[PDB]
Amino acid sequence: EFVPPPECPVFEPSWEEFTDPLSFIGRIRPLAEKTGICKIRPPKDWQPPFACEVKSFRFTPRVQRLNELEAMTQAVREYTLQSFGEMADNFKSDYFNMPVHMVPTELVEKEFWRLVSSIEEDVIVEYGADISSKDFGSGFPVKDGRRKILPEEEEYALSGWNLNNMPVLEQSVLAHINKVPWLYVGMCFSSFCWHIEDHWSYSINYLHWGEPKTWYGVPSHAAEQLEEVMRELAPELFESQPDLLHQLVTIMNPNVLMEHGVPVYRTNQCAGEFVVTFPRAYHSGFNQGYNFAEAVNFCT
Ligand SMILES: O=C(Cc1ccc(Cl)cc1)Nc1cnccc1C(=O)O
Ligand SMILES: [Mn+2]
Repeated sequence: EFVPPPECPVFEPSWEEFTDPLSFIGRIRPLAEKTGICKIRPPKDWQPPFACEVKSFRFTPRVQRLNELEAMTQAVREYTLQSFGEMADNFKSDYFNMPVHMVPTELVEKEFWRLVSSIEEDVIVEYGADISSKDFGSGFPVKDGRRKILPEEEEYALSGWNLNNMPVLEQSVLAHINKVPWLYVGMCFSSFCWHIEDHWSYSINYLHWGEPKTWYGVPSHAAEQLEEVMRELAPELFESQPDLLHQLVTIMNPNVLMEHGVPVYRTNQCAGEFVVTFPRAYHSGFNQGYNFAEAVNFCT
């Protein structure tokens, strides 16, 4: 069965270290760049409110067939946050015959990877992925006037760890001659396959609420090693595809990469925790259950 990769670094900055995100990320870089991904737990008393327009939040999530690649050899339906959560919890509790909170993270992980390569069982899930923060607002409070902000929430609207306040403009000559966070509503086994960011950007990811998001990361020094294993083992029909298209179907069990000598690290990102991905650090992951994440690419 699946062997969990080693854990990536977790940082628990003090209030002093927590003052500036770019400064803190710059300081942890000698360790974190060697693991590709890292997790950051804010101080216990840092608790932003959840600020999306819940009454009107509606979406049609994409359908994900876990074993679609293995198989080489359902209409979109609309939910609210509440109705998606009812569906997601019923799915997971039915699947494991247990209350959702009682399912060990290790068992979801082992079952996910078994299903990805199974030919006898076809499991299909749904992912509310790539929902713009413009549609119903960010999960963080923002001082744009669309939604009321209480006085005790203003510090979160102004915080450098609010994803809407991260720097996003890349330096370039074209910038002289001449982006908002995205949201992800997860359910058990919804997933994202191996990729890096456009422009080799950093990314930062915050889990507002719900069950954990499980991540795998590869440090940038091993990016070419990973791409070589993909070439060798990915289906030939997709082998000639440009990376921007191949990344839509680059699903690969971390143990396969590990057997080929690619360093892989894992983490369970829990509610209230951040994950940072370093430049050119391949990453992939899946959701343990019903949850809500926000992510943005930022530059240093
Ligand atoms: O990219 C996606 C969404 C997605 C896009 C296309 C397909 Cl085919 C599947 C999934 N998500 C992520 C990308 N990076 C970090 C984290 C995530 C996340 O889901 O938490
Ligand atoms: Mn990404």
